[PDB]
Amino acid sequence: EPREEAGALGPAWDESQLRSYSFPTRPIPRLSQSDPRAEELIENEEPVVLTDTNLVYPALKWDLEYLQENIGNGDFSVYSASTHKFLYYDEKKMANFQNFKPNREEMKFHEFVEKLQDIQQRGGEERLYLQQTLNDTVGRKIVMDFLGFNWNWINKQQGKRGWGQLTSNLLLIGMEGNVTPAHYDEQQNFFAQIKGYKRCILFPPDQFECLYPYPVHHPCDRQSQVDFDNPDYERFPNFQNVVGYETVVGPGDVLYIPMYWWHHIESLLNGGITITVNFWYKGAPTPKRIEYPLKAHQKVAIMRNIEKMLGEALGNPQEVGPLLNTMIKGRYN
Ligand SMILES: O=C(O)CNC(=O)c1c(O)n(C2CCCCC2)c(=O)n(C2CCCCC2)c1=O
Ligand SMILES: [Zn+2]
Repeated sequence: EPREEAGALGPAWDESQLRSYSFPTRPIPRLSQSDPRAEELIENEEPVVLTDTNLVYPALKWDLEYLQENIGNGDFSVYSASTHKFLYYDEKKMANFQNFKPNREEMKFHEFVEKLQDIQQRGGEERLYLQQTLNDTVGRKIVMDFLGFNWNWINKQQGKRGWGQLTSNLLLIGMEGNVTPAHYDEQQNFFAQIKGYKRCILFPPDQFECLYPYPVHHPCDRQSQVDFDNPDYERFPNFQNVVGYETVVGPGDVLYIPMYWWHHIESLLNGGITITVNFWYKGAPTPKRIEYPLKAHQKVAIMRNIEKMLGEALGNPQEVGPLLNTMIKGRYN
């Protein structure tokens, strides 16, 4: 259901810019910050798109030119990929899995604009994705925009939910067609879209069985093993039962991605560059009186801890698998 831009500017996007996948989805609600329904969705840790937060209102004028002029001289982490399917490799965990081979490159902002402009010409199949946490090295005008964010609203949300401290603000600038594969994060996230359009497909924590994350010690920890473009239903049979929550966010929209919810993010094809700012918050602390049965994301937390501990106990991540199979084979299956 593509939205109609004001001023009769025509459809902002059409379904031809969306990639096709095998699973069905239901839409994420697009609500107003003043709507109590959006307030309970955040309280019940369910996704919602807020359309009128003014959270990054001063940033809605950002583009490659404005940023290059005022972002300043600093190092920005840039990730390269030979195709649309990006993928992340925890550098620290590269040691555990020696066989795997991957990617990232540091550079000043103008260098990124040159590469993005260089690849613009030639129709190069390569794609890039800038992802850098905001720090003090940003120029004057960018700090003014940063201060112009709606801190009143988001800070009130932080207290209302008892969340932890704002861990970081992440600036994401991507090329059209970029795909962030399905993965889950362990912190609460307000996904503030600025430039371009991004299709966000979320899956609840209870669909862990359908998305098959890599081992915790694997560099791709928290990412799905399933190739959405070509699912291996033999290895990943329960992916045929996956059902996602879908939406397309545009400038001014804020998507709440609750902690441990999977998200598959893609910048629309032929939609130009996309710009996003994320607000990361440590989740609310675990209550003192645990209510059973546990939430799905609590069981995911338990599973993560077991794998982590067996890695230390056995003194080798590679032994975690064999010992877990020995434990269940013919005893719990
Ligand atoms: O694209 C968006 O709008 C939202 N993107 C994200 O939340 C990303 C993300 O959470 N992650 C990792 C976070 C830590 C745990 C493993 C996944 C990414 O690597 N990436 C990219 C993945 C490809 C390689 C560079 C980093 C994310 O985008
Ligand atoms: Zn994420």
